[PDB]
Amino acid sequence: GSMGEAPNQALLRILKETEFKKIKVLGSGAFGTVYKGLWIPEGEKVKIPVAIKELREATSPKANKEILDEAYVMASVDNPHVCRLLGICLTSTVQLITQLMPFGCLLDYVREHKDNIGSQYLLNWCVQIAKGMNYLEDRRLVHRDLAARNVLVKTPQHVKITDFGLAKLLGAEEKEYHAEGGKVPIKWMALESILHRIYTHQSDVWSYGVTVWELMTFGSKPYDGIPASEISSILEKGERLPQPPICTIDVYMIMVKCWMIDADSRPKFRELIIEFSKMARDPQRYLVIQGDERMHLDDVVDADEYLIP
Ligand SMILES: COCC[C@H]1CNC(=O)c2c1[nH]c(-c1ccncc1F)c2Nc1cccc(Cl)c1OC
Ligand SMILES: [Cl-]
Repeated sequence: GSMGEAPNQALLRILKETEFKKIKVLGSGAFGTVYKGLWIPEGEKVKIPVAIKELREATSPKANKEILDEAYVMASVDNPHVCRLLGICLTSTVQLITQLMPFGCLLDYVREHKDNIGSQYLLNWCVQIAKGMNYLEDRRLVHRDLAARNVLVKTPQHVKITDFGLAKLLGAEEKEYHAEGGKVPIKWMALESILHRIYTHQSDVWSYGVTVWELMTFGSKPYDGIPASEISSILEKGERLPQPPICTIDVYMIMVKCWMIDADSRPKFRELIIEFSKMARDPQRYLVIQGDERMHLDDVVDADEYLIP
């Protein structure tokens, strides 16, 4: 239509290599390498636990291009349920720096605490992920990699969406991103994304549906044992992930609506906030979980208390 673009006045913060003490590697995979460490901003009397991400690519130019694309997207994002970029470090391979999420990724968390996770926790996570995704939709950001492995656990009551490696900014009243044939996790992708490389907020809703399924199955692998090359044909025949045992029809119906062929028929993130919030008020009416009732979960400053103008 006629709507233009406003200036992006986000501040990119450059942090000195020498203000960081890497304690340990947290993990390595397709995301690159993530380290744990401690940030001590020279001027203040403050110590801030951080995570540090480097990419692992064929050459340094490619790695630096892709990591600065991810810094660009994240610099502009400020929500309690989305990872906040604290800054970058201009080592040879550029690094991103964020607040340390000490419990790690929600996929491993639910697998590790499977016998201790009640309905209140599971519905509250679904609410928080939908809030984060609704925020990204309002910023015209399509994440394109929403999965339980890309949700981090600050505390059992507080999760954040991470990994902006595939994220794209839509122009004002632009509806779609058309991709150019890089690797994309097929078992979390909308059917139009597999067939036509079209990505929308409504394709992120499909991924949200698979993420909820991963949580409600305590971290099962979707389409377990099925090769990626068969998923397209399975979806086109009308097959979907099965109803998790703990799920009432109310919860499974939400997941199924996320996996409808008509992208505009799928729920909006703003509707998923309302639905999961309603269910979180009476959690044992919506999820039927064995032993639900009887299971619990220096100058060091939390980065959410260290605010940068
Ligand atoms: C070892 O983690 C495996 C999942 C991996 C998958 N993909 C990620 O992107 C990521 C992962 N862990 C963490 C992470 C964060 C905060 N605390 C702990 C952690 F592990 C991630 N974010 C991250 C890390 C460092 C800097 C920035 Cl700007 C980050 O946000 C994009
Ligand atoms: Cl994967």
